[PDB]
Amino acid sequence: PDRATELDRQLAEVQHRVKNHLAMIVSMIRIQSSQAGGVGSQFDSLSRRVEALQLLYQEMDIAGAAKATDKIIPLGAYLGRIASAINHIDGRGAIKVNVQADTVDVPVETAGRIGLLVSEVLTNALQHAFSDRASGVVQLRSSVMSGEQLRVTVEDDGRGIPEDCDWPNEGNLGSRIVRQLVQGLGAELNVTRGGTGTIVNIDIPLSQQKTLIADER
Ligand SMILES: Nc1ncnc2c1ncn2[C@@H]1O[C@H](COP(=O)(O)OP(=O)(O)NP(=O)(O)O)[C@@H](O)[C@H]1O
Ligand SMILES: [Mg+2]
Repeated sequence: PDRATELDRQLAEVQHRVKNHLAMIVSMIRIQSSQAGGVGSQFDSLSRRVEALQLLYQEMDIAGAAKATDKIIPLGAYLGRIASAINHIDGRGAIKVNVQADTVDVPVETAGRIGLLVSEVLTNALQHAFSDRASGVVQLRSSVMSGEQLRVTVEDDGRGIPEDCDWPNEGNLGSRIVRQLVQGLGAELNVTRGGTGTIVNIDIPLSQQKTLIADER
């Protein structure tokens, strides 16, 4: 409310370095922020999505300018700060959140897509997986494998995604975000259900990111 124009300036700087669905997504977030004008943003996932984009802006600011295809964003650092914010706000006693992120530099567009992705899925774990549970575990992993394949995992031991619900093909706004960003990353998403929990795995080709980013231009 005192940072409205500054927040908007940051989200615009992000917006003007990205494209396609991602750029659109940032555009929406910018508008919705101003409408509430604060705060205004905390009662739903808006605050969370703003924070993912601000944390990304901070990484860009530190990294300086470079070609859209240049690997300049430290993903592990960025995902760690997303995860920390989420467990701090949306966490709860008796719920353990482990975080294991590899050191890897990626392009801005790649980071933004993955960051929002992790925000969506991880929030989902803490918000939904433990409704009726007294204790739980969430694990976030980000592992570089062979052939520049990055695997991002979010694991619950909680309640499980309802069977009728075929997330992320079905769901609320979060599910639509996830499907778009996965597509923009050239990635593959998979989900595993049950009362033993929800396991989400996104396989991302970091080798193909340069190609994706330049095709958008
Ligand atoms: N880890 C999980 N464990 C249990 N249920 C889940 C989990 N993730 C998602 N769900 C369920 O799937 C639904 C769809 O989630 P989603 O598409 O992200 O929308 P949402 O989280 O409800 N609202 P939004 O803030 O926009 O994401 C949720 O409402 C939950 O009922
Ligand atoms: Mg959600």
